[PDB]
Amino acid sequence: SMEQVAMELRLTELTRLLRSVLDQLQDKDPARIFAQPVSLKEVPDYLDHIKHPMDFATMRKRLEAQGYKNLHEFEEDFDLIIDNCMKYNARDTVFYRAAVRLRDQGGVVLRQARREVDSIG
Ligand SMILES: CS(=O)(=O)NC[C@@H]1CC(=O)N(C2CCCC2)C1
Repeated sequence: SMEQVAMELRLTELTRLLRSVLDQLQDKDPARIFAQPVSLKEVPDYLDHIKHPMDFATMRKRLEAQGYKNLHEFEEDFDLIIDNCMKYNARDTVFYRAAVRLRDQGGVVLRQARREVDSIG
């Protein structure tokens, strides 16, 4: 139908916007701590602690499959990256501190993204 196609155009546009957001958020992780899944080979107990792992590469895979229907779904995954890290790692670690910095700097990006998704529709 024409309606289906119009919807898919919207989804494609959202994906375009979220691709820009994702690039901006990942730039706030210059250490690349969150670039890839936590290695279950190197951290074999990880899933005993963290029930829903997340990382930027996994987000990008879902993104390019147009798997984020709205900004809320995308933000949920971003929050998983940060929250998983701040639970597994103690406050005095480079990992926890990188997550705090990513959270703080990312808030600015996400605040304007929400306005853009709302504005453009
Ligand atoms: C690229 S990397 O920095 O080598 N690994 C990233 C993960 C993110 C995370 O929370 N990690 C903890 C460190 C203790 C075991 C799991 C390391």
